[PDB]
Amino acid sequence: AKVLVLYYSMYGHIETMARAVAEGASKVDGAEVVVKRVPETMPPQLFEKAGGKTQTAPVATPQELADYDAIIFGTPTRFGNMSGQMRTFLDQTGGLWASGALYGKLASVFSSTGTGGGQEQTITSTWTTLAHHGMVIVPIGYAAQELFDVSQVRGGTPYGATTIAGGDGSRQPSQEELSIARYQGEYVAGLAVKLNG
Amino acid sequence: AKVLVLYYSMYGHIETMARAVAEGASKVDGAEVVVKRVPETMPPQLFEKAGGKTQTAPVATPQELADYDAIIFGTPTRFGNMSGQMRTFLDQTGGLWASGALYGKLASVFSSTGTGGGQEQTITSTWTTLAHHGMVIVPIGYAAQELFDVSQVRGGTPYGATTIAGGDGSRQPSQEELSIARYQGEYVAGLAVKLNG
Amino acid sequence: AKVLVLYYSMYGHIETMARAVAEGASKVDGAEVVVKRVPETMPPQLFEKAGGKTQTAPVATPQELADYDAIIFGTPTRFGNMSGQMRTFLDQTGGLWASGALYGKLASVFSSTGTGGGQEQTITSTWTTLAHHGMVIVPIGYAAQELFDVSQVRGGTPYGATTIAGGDGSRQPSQEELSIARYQGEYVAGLAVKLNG
Amino acid sequence: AKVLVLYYSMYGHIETMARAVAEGASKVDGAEVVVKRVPETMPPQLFEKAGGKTQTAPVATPQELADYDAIIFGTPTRFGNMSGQMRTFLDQTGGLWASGALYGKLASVFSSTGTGGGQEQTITSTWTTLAHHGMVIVPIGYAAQELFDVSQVRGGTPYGATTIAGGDGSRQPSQEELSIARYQGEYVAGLAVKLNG
Ligand SMILES: Cc1cc2nc3c(=O)[nH]c(=O)nc-3n(C[C@H](O)[C@H](O)[C@H](O)COP(=O)(O)O)c2cc1C
Ligand SMILES: Cc1cc2nc3c(=O)[nH]c(=O)nc-3n(C[C@H](O)[C@H](O)[C@H](O)COP(=O)(O)O)c2cc1C
Ligand SMILES: Cc1cc2nc3c(=O)[nH]c(=O)nc-3n(C[C@H](O)[C@H](O)[C@H](O)COP(=O)(O)O)c2cc1C
Ligand SMILES: Cc1cc2nc3c(=O)[nH]c(=O)nc-3n(C[C@H](O)[C@H](O)[C@H](O)COP(=O)(O)O)c2cc1C
Repeated sequence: AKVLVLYYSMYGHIETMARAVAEGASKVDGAEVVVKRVPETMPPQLFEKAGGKTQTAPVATPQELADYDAIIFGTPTRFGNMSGQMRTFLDQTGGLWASGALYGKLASVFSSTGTGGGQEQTITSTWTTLAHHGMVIVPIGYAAQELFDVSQVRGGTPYGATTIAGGDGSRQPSQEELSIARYQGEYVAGLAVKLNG
Repeated sequence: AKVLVLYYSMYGHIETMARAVAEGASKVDGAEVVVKRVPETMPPQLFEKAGGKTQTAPVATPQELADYDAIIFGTPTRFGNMSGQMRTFLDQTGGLWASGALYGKLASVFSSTGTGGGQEQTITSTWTTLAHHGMVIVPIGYAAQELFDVSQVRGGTPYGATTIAGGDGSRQPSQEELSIARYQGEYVAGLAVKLNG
Repeated sequence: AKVLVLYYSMYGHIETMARAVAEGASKVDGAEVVVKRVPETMPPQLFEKAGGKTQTAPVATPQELADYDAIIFGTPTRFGNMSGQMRTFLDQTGGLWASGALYGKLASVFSSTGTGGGQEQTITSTWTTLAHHGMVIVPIGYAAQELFDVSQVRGGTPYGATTIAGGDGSRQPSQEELSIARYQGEYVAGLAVKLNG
Repeated sequence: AKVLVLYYSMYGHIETMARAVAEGASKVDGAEVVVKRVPETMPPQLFEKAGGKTQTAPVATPQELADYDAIIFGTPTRFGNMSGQMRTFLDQTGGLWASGALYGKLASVFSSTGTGGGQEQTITSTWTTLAHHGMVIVPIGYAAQELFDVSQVRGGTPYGATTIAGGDGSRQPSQEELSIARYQGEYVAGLAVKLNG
């Protein structure tokens, strides 16, 4: 019933993917969805310099995560891991861990690169952290038919939606990438409501 | 409701574990639980010359997997991957993958090693394959309190149950190892019924 | 000084990538390079049916691997792992392992998908096995400039060269993919000769 | 010739390990070995209120890494990843990455956990980031005979040395753990000189 899209984005790609994930989840009758971001970690001046890019979404507290039946995580990659900011966040979830606050909750993840390299490693290495919390890990497999389209460069994997930002940052999530993101949101919100309800 | 425990074992360590997993699964009302092994790959002469171990469990067909709501997979490690016989078996699931036969079904893995090294990577890189079928991956987290006991050597991870066989093979699964295994069976069977049901 | 390109290919993509890897290695003055394949695992009739595709390269024995200063491994993916055939092969390397035959030798890997999904997981999960043998693992990082080209669909990652076969198998390794493959071969053969010499 | 031991430690477990790694590295003639820590990320008030542990080691700058031939990285796990402070630090290596400053340099990782769970994944997902800089990743395999001893609880994997801290933090690195650590330092220092030299 309650789905949190929790994300970090520096230049807006993950933010755009997050809104798409939220759209899809919102299609599920019975699903309350909220979008939030993790605290920034680099100093604000440097940030801004930098820089990229102010966000509407409120910053989440670690404690809030207990209020949700499913959490969908988005990070850009940093050399094939989650971003330091998302890492710093998850590192504050000890209290939650000790009480088993997130145990058995649905977790899914989406990311952004690149150039594309690391997009898989970023997701799967995020899953690891989620597993330590005993979260139920939900990949998207091959239901989104766009994953078979190799006629255009295209993010997205069976592990979760992804987007390709361009080495430059100038690319925007394509319709096909967004379509997969939307599918991710709808699927996990559906499974959440099936659970949940 | 239908939970399959599908395993490979050469010397019976995983076999003992599978039984424990099935034991746990059977504590759940409404869970039909069945235990099957994958085909041995080495010619019967070499197996006997190195062995045993002869197994009671029926051998599974790839097609069968479609008939279950949840599948719990066990393998000894081979240098930090699933065994070649588990790999060979899963390589036969192309038909299933193409029709979406395992999509959304619950999956969980347990393994056995050495010595211990590679026990995590075995579970984690098995998850990868399950994610390609779009299976919902279920880790065990730290519900099983035995995971905190560092006073004796002990298999078991938040990713799934493990056992430590010894360089010899001479170790047997300890009470704590089997306790975690039972837990893994009990939990995914419960989820399976909650899904499913 | 001695570089083995060890591969499995069913429909020729990895075979084509392997020859490219070999080309690149062959550019290194002082580098003896040989190309071999691992035994087929599926029955020959079925194979052929199937089927795809007869190879010039001789099939390697596990023992031979000790004769080399560097081994470059190629597999197609099977749901984000190495192929069962490559797995079966590596599973025969126990004797080598026990003597430390491959300890400290250079290892690198390249793969084929898809559609693209699993290309990273396939490489990194192969690295695991190589690490159990204490092989020195060599990724290619971002030296091959083609990795920045997002204007055409393109395999290859910092983990190792890859190729995209098309869901169909109809794609052929593109010039850019081959160029990265060639770079992989030249780089690890270079490092081999630096070692070696 | 120049080997950097670069680590994060909150309670000193990794710190003790780093010293052991440096100890091992120093047995190699021609190896200049230096030990540095990454910046603490939590404000000094919270650190003190939870701590210590105050560290003798100089704090490293991202830029410095360019000055070394080999870098050995240590981190406590955070739910199966590198720590957020190690992540934050490596996220500052963009300049290095862009100029190819760490390309081809030797890399190796060691960690610390719990409890044990996530010790492999921590090393393995650190490798991912190193591979993006095109570092030559060096696992330890099974040269260190202590890796066979399952008669006492014991950190250490073929991917790199580990120590088990206890749920308490109250465990100290055991003689065998440190022995593996020393080995890891000794081996990568030797390779570094062989490269380098
Ligand atoms: C230091 C750091 C490391 C990065 N490493 C990679 C990586 O090696 N592979 C890649 O494709 N992109 C890499 N990038 C790019 C980011 O993943 C990319 O800019 C991000 O997807 C942008 O998404 P956002 O707008 O949501 O912040 C890196 C960026 C930074 C700042
Ligand atoms: C080819 C092969 C590779 C192996 N690699 C490892 C490994 O690197 N790490 C480890 O701890 N044990 C390793 N082992 C030990 C097996 O994982 C062990 O015998 C198995 O867990 C026993 O399970 P079973 O009795 O159910 O067959 C290996 C064994 C074989 C034959
Ligand atoms: C059963 C099996 C599983 C496969 N799984 C995947 C995977 O899910 N992702 C993907 O992109 N391709 C997958 N494929 C495609 C193979 O990786 C692909 O056909 C191979 O790269 C062809 O290379 P080759 O000509 O060297 O054999 C799979 C193929 C088989 C037969
Ligand atoms: C936020 C956080 C997450 C942690 N996650 C794990 C983990 O899941 N598994 C584990 O065994 N220990 C975990 N621990 C324990 C730390 O890894 C342990 O305290 C560390 O290894 C001690 O090393 P140090 O003394 O060098 O700081 C965690 C600790 C913190 C604070």
